[PDB]
Amino acid sequence: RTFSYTLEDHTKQAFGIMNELRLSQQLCDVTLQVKYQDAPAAQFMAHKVVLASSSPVFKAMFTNGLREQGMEVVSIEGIHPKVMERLIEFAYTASISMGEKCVLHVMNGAVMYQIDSVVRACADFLVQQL
Repeated sequence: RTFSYTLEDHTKQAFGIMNELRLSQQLCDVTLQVKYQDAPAAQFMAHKVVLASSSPVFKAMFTNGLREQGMEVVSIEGIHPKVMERLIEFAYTASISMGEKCVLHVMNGAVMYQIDSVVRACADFLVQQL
């Protein structure tokens, strides 16, 4: 006779640890350098495999069948640092939070990164405001 087991909380617990490693800057292999209009420059370190798991655009950007030695710097354009921050957090935690009046900027960043679940959620909000 065979024998299976599934831990239902596993992926949640594991993303908990991945987020701690991001915040401690351990095992990170990408730095996103975000410059937007005249807002001050910001950097966010991350794990390519986690970004790729949440965004088809990151996935295509990092999958070039001939990956670098370690730490890639990526220049990002036309998205505000706070918006990037919240999308990175979403990728690592499955949750996003914003004031009523950032929701459009967030949707703008989410479309650009093809993070479809948050595009949908923000679209729902905006329509309810009518």
